[PDB]
Amino acid sequence: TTRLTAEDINGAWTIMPTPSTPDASDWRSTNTVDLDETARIVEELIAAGVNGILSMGTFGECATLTWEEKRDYVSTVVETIRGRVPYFCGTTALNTREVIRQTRELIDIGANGTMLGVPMWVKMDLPTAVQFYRDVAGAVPEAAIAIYANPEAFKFDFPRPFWAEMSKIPQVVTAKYLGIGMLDLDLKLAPNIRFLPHEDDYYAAARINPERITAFWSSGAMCGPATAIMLRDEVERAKSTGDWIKAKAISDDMRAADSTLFPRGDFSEFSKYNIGLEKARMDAAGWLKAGPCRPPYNLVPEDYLVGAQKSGKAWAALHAKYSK
Amino acid sequence: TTRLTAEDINGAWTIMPTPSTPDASDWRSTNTVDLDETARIVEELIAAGVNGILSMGTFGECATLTWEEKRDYVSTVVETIRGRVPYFCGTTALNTREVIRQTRELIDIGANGTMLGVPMWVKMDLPTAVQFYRDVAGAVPEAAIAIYANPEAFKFDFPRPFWAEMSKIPQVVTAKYLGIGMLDLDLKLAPNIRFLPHEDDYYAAARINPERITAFWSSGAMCGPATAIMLRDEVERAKSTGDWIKAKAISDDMRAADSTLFPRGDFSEFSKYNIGLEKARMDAAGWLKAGPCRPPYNLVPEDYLVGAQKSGKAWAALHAKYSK
Amino acid sequence: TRLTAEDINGAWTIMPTPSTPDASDWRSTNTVDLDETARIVEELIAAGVNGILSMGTFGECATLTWEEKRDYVSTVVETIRGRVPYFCGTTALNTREVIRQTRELIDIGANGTMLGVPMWVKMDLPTAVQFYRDVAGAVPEAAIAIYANPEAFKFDFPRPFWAEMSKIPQVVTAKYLGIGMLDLDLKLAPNIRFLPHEDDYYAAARINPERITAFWSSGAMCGPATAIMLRDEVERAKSTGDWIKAKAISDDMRAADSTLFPRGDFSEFSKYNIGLEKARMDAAGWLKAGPCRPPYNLVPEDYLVGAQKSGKAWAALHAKYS
Amino acid sequence: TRLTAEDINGAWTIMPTPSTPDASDWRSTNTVDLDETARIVEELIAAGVNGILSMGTFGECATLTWEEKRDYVSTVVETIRGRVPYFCGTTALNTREVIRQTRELIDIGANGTMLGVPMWVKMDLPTAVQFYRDVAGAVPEAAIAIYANPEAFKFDFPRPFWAEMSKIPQVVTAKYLGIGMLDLDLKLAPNIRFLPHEDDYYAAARINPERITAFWSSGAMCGPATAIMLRDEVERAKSTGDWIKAKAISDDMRAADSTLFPRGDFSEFSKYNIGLEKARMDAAGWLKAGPCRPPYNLVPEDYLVGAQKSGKAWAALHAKYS
Ligand SMILES: *[C@@H](C[C@@H](O)c1ccccc1O)C(=O)O
Ligand SMILES: *[C@@H](C[C@@H](O)c1ccccc1O)C(=O)O
Ligand SMILES: *[C@@H](C[C@@H](O)c1ccccc1O)C(=O)O
Ligand SMILES: *[C@@H](C[C@@H](O)c1ccccc1O)C(=O)O
Repeated sequence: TTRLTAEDINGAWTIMPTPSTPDASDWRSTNTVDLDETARIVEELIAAGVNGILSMGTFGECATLTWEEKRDYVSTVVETIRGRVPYFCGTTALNTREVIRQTRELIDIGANGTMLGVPMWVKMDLPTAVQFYRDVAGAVPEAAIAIYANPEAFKFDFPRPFWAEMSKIPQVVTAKYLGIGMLDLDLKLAPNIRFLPHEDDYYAAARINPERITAFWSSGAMCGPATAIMLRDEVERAKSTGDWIKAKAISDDMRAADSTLFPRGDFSEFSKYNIGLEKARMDAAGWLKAGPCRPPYNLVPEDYLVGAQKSGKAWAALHAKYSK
Repeated sequence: TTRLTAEDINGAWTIMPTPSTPDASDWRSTNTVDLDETARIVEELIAAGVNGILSMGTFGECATLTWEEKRDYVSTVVETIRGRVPYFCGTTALNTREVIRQTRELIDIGANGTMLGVPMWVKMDLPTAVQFYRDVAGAVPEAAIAIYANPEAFKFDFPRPFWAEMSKIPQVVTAKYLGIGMLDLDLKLAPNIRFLPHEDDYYAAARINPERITAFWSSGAMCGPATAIMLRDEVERAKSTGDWIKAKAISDDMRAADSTLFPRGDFSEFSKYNIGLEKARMDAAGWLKAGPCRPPYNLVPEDYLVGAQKSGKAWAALHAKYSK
Repeated sequence: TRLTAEDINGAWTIMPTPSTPDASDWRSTNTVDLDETARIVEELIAAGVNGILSMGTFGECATLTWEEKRDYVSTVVETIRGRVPYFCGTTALNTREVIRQTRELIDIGANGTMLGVPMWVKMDLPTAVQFYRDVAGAVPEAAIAIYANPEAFKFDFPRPFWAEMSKIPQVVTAKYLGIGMLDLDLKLAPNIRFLPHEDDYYAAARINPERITAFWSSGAMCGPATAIMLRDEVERAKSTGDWIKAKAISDDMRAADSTLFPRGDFSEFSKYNIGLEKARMDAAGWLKAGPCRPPYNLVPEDYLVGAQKSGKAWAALHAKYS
Repeated sequence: TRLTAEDINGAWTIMPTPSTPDASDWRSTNTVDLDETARIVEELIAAGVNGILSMGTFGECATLTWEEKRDYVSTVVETIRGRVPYFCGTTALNTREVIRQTRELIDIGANGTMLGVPMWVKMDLPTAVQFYRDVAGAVPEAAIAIYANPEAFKFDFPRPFWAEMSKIPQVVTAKYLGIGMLDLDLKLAPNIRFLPHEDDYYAAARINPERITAFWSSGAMCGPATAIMLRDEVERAKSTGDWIKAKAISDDMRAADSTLFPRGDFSEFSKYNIGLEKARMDAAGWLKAGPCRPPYNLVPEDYLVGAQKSGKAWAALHAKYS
C-alpha cells in the first residue's frame, strides 16, 4: 500500500451514503447501520465501473453516526472493496485531536484517505485552516486527504490562497469542489491537486482544462451509476475527438435531473436539509436503500422532499437511458 | 438534589474557562487541563459571591477538549464547588446521541445542568432545533438546560417562536442570551425561562423588566469578579430605591472596558477568534491563568490580541475600583 | 428657528404618499392624490400627533417623480399651517441630488429631511459621515432625521457613526430600528433624540426615560388612537412608576404587527416594504394609500394577506383606544 | 436597425465618465471633461474595440447630474460617428425615471442602455422581470445590456431570470460576473450574448466557443492592447485548437488584477468600486479618469495602493502586447 497521489485520481468518484436501519431516526437506537446494504452497494458500484468511492461527508452523516457505527461501516466497506478501488473515509470533527484520532483508526482499518472539511464550531480563518490540514497530514502522513470544500457546512470559504497552500502538502491529493467560477485560477495556484467538480459541472470544467480535469464526484450515481459512467467515457472520447455533442447532451440531462433538488434553487436552503434531501432522492430512485436520517436531522419540509424525490426519479430514468 | 428551575437562577452567573497547560496548543499533548488552576478559580469565584457557574461554551473550549479532559475538568469543578453553588457543564456536540451520552455522564459526576447550543455541521431550522432540545430533556430529565443562543457559533438564530417552544420544556430553565432588541417580546413568549443578558446589557434589561431580569452572565468576571458583584448588588438596590445612577455608572464602565474586545466592533469577526480573545483578555488581566488554546483555534492576529489585552487590563482595573 | 432634539417629543407619525388609481402604470405622470394628502394631515393633527415624517421607504421617495414630490410637500406644508413640525425625505443616489432636493423642499416649508444614504455603492463609515456633514453644511436651516435602515441603505449605522452625528447640530433625531445597542448609542450621541419603533418605545422608555420621549409610528396610518394613548400612558408611567397599562398597550401593538413580517423575517419584509405597508393601510380604512408606483407593485399574495390582517388589527386597536 | 446578440462580438470596453479637477466638490455643477471623453473614444476605436459600454457603477451613473449625462452621451455619440455600437447606462431608482432617461439618451444616439435594477428596495424575480419588460416595451428601439451585479443591485440575477430575459427581444447581452453557472445560463437564454469579465473569457470561450465570442473589459482603460490581443488570440485558438498563447494572455490579466480587490474580497471591492477603478485608470496613464463625484470620493489608502499597482500592471501589459 503506497500512498495515493493526484495522478491516481481519475474517472467517476461516487459518494455513497451510510445506509440506515428502519429505526435510525430514533436517538434510542444504537446500531443503525445496515451493513448488508452497505456491502451490497459497494459491490454494485465497483461492478458498474466506478473508479473510486468517497464517503462520510455531509449526507453520509459523518456528523450523526456514532464512533462504533463508523468503525463497523468503514470495516464493511473495506472488506467488500478488497482493494479493487481506492476508498476515502470521512473524519471531519470539532477539533484537530479528534480528527487525528479518527483518521489514524480508519486508515488502520484500510481506507486509503479521508474526505475532510474543517472544524466549524468556531469559523476558521485562512491561517487556521492551513495549519489544521498541515497538522493532520503530518500526524498521519500515510493518509491521502480530499478537501471537502463546503462553505455552507464548514463556514470557512476555502479561498484561492488556501488552495495555493494545500498544493504544498503532499498528502492533499484531491478536492470535493463546488462552483467552478474560479477553477481556472485554482488549477494554476494548485498544480498538485486533482480538483473534482460536481458531476453536472464536469462537462464545462473538462472543457476549460482537459489536461487537469479528468475526474469528478457524483452523488447522482447513488440513483443509478450508468449516467456517470457514460459521462466519464464520453468526455474522454470528446477530449480526443473534439466532438463534445454527446457529452453535452448527457450533461444537460444531468442538470435537468437536478433541477428540483435545491429548494428554490438555493444552495443555502438545500444545505439545511443536505442529509435528508440526498437520502430521500436515493430512497425514491430505488437503486439502493439510504433510509431514515439519524438525529437531529430527520425533519424535512414535505415540499422540499417532493423536489428531491422528483430528482431521484429523474436520475433513475437517466440510468435506464444510459445503461447497457 | 432536586432539579433547578428558573426561580433558582439569580445574580451573577460567571462563565469560567477551561485552564490549559503550557503545551496545550500542541495537538500531541493529551492532558492539557490544569486542574490546580481549575480548582483555584472555583474557590475564588465562590468566595467572591458568584451565584452560579457556567462553563464549556465557546471560549470554555467545549469544541476542542478531549472527552477524558472534560471528565477530569467537570470532576474537579464539582468537588471544589461542594454543592455551594449551582454548576452548568457544557455538552454541545455534532448530534443528538453524542449530546445525550455526554450530558448523562457529566450530570452523573455532579453538574446540575448543561449549557447547550445546537449541532451545527448542518444548519438547523426551527422544528429541528425544538425537537433536539425536546429529545435531550426527555433523555436526561434530571438535567437543567441553559440555551446557549449563539447564532454565530451554531448558525441557527434562535428566533421568537423557538423561545415560545422552550418555555414548554420544564428542563429549560435559563438562556445565555445576546442582543436584547427582542427581549421584551421573548419574555412574554417564554414565561418559564430566566433570560440572562450579557453583563453589559444587564442594566438596560433589568430596567425593561425588573421582575423577570434578575440574573446575568459574565465573562468579564474572569478578570476580577468585584465589578459583576457590585453591578448585581447595585441593580437590585436600584429596583427598590428607584435610583439607577450608580448602576448606570458601573454599567457604563463595563461597556467602556469591552470597547476594544471585538475586532472593529464586529461580533462576527470576534466570533472567529472567540476562544483566543477571551483567554488572552483573561491572561492579560492576571486574575486567573486561562492559558494557550487547544488546536485548531490557537492563531489570533496580533492586532486583535492587543484589543483583548487592553480589555483585560480595563477589567482588572474595574475589579480594583469596585473591590472591598 | 431650526429644530433641536428638545423639540422632538411624543408620537411622530410617518405619512404615505397617497396615490391616484393609475399610479402603478409607468405611463402615468401625476399620481399623487393631493386631496387625500391634505385630508390625512388634517386628521393626523386633529388626532394630536406631535410631528409628521414622510418620504422614506414606504413613502415611495424612490419611485415618485420630482414634480410629484414638489406638489406633495406643498400640499402638506400648507395643510399643516405650522401646527406641527414636518420632515420630508430627500434620500437620492448622490450628494448633489440630495442637496438640490433638500433646498427646494425646505424652501417650500419643510422643517427637515428624513435622510438615509445613497446606496448604489455601499458606504463605509467615513463616506457616510462626510455625506451627512455635506448636506448639513449645504442646507443649514434644514433639520436632519437619520433614516437608519441597513436593509435599504446597506450601511449599518454602527456605534461610531452615532458619535459623529452628535457632532452635527442639524442632526436632531433618528428613525431607529432594533434597540439592542440603544443604551450605548444614547451615551455616544447626547444631542440626538432617538426614535424607537412604536412597538419598542415601551422598553426603550424604561431603559432611559429622560432621553426616550418620542417614537415613530407607521401603524398610526391605520388609526392613530393607539399611538396617542401609548404616548400619554407612558408619560404617566414615568411619573407614577406604574407601567401596567403601558405594557398592555405595547403588547397589543406587537400582536397587531405579528403578521406583518413575511415569515417573521425583516429582510423578507424589506423586499416588499412599500407594498405591505400601503396594503396594510388600505385595508385599515383610515386612509387610502393606493397603488404602489413602479417597479414595486408586485407582492406575493400570502404576504399581502399578512399585511391586511395587520391593518385590521391596528384599526381594531384604534377603536379600542379612541 | 436595433442590435441583436449577433452584433455583439469581440472586446467590449467600459468607459469611465472623465471628471474635471473639481469633481469631488458638491458645489460643482459641470464636472465632465468632454474633451477627454472625446479623446478616449477616438483612441478606443483606433485601438480596434468592438463596442463601448459606459455609465455603470464606476462610470458614476449614480453620481452624475442629468445635464452632465446629456452632455457626456452627446460627446460620445458624435465622436463615435457610428463606427461602433455604444451602450449608455440609465439605471435609476424607479421605472419612470429609467424610462425618461433611456428615451433621451437613445434619442441622442445611443444604441442601448446598460441597465441594472432600482435597488433602494431589493427586487425579487417577478419585480425584476416586469421592470425590464417595462423598459423594453417603453423604448423598443433601445437595446438592453443586463448589468448583473448583485452587490450593487442586491438582486442576484438567478437562472429563471435569464430564461425570462431571453423572451425579450431588446435584451441582447449581459455584463456577467462569475461563470460558475454560465453553461446552464447559456442553455436557458439562447438569445443573449453573455459577456464574461475579461479575465474569465479564456475559460468561458473554452466551455462554449460558439456562444462565447465577446467579453467586457475595464482593464482596457489602462491600455487596450491586452484585450485586443486576447480577442484575436482566442479566435485563432478556436480554429487551431491551440490555446497556449490565449492562456498566457489570460494568466497575465489575472495577475494584473491580483491586487485590485481589497483582501481578495468582491464585496469589499464593491464598497470602493468607483474610486478603485478610476484610481487604477489614473495611475495607468492611458487616460485621465479624474476625481470621484460625491459621495464616493473616500477610499482607504492601502486599497488605493492596490488599485494603482494594478493600473501599473495593466499598463505594462498594454506595452507587452502592442
Ligand atoms: C458532499 C456533497 C454535498 O456537499 C453536496 C454539494 C452540492 C450538491 C449536492 C450535495 O449533496 C457530502 O454530503 O458528502
Ligand atoms: C459564551 C460567551 C460568548 O458567546 C460571547 C458572546 C458575546 C461576547 C463575548 C463572548 O465571549 C462562551 O464562549 O461560552
Ligand atoms: C421607514 C419605516 C420602514 O423602514 C419600516 C421599518 C420597520 C417596520 C416597518 C417599516 O415600514 C419608512 O418606510 O420610511
Ligand atoms: C461594471 C464593472 C464592475 O461591476 C466591476 C465588476 C468586477 C470587477 C471590476 C468592476 O469594475 C461597471 O462598473 O459599470
